[PDB]
Amino acid sequence: KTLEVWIMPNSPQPAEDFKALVAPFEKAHGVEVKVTVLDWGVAWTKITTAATSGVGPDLTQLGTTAVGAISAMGVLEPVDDVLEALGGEKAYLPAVWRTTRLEGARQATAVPWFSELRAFYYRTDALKAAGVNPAEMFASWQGFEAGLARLKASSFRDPETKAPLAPLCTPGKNSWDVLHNAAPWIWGAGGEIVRQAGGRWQSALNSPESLEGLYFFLSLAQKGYVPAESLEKNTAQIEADFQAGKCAVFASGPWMIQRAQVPEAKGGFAERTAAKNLGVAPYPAGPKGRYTFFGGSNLALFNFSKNKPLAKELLKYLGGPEAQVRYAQMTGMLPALRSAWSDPSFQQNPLLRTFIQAAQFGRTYPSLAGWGGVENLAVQHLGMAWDLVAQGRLTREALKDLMDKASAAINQALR
Ligand SMILES: O=S([O-])[O-]
Ligand SMILES: O=S([O-])[O-]
Ligand SMILES: [Cl-]
Ligand SMILES: [Cl-]
Repeated sequence: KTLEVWIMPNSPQPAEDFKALVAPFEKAHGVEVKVTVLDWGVAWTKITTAATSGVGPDLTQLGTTAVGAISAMGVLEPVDDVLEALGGEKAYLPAVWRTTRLEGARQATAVPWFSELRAFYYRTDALKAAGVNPAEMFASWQGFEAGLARLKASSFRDPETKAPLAPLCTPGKNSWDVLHNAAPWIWGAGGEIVRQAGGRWQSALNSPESLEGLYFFLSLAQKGYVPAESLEKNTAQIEADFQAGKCAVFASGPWMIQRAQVPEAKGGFAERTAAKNLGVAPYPAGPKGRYTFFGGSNLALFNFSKNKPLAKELLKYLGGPEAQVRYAQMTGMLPALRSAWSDPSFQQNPLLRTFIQAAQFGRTYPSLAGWGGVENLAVQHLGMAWDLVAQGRLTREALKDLMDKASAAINQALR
């Protein structure tokens, strides 16, 4: 008669939004869904305890990069049946399909719920003033850097700040998404964070391709295109700087589009020049291709659940077309179910349609049991690289030294 579901704070009123989302399910099945909101401050420790103790909810949200770790503990129920009901492998972007299982596992243990992806917002007024065309600027890395150089040389001033814009704003090391900000550049160069050989995983952060991508990105902040102050800040703070009219180009997710429609008084930026002059482009095509970072969250069923049939019916509901569109809107994310990308909620909005175009270039990390150690050691060393950038002292040699140190530590952790 009750299901217990743990979620993270994905929407502006996390428990109210989720309860509204599931109310039709509760009526149809005659059950009550009891939702607990795990603040991002405590979510991972609460989930880990549940997994280690065998005490916890029926379903939990999992970030896509946590699926391998929790699956490897052997505490998750298989959900092949739910995914086949939703259309199988072909119903999902392959990057999203990768997140349904521990890498190499025969069975699915997570149901895709919603996708985070990143694309560049830009100031359509600033690019027009600079004589930069977005089609050309985001067609290649060379065009990207050439567009920032035009934006740096431009005399354009924001009509409210009365100041020139930073060509590019990005966090450096002081953000939750350090690796995710770097990943499209690693991938575009032809690199990857880890590689498999003999079924054993090792770091590839020190490969020649990975180093080219990392240097291309980090060095933009050494060339005058990113303000030093940006490197102190997290993504949320850089989003505020863009809203305030201080940045011509910056990467974020689809939630900024809804923020642009909402008054400043209610936490949005509708009144600001940036909201009235807003563009989106995908990450620019690199040497070996165009990639869009995918993250977001899935749902999993603990094998100590007393209510596995009803929990699987809720997975099918949350994973399915109607709830996919409703919850994508609530969270400012993209549906995990790829069919939902053609819904008018995305297609009627030009900026959301650009996110849909970016989405087909999606790529994610391998679903490793040891992923958190990989990311943590990657980000420590990328941090030290960002510290050299802030001093104008990041050389190609210094970057290679730091990624060799990271690779040695990663390979030890993976063994
Ligand atoms: O380059 S503009 O025409 O998209
Ligand atoms: O590419 S060098 O100018 O950092
Ligand atoms: Cl992928
Ligand atoms: Cl990778």
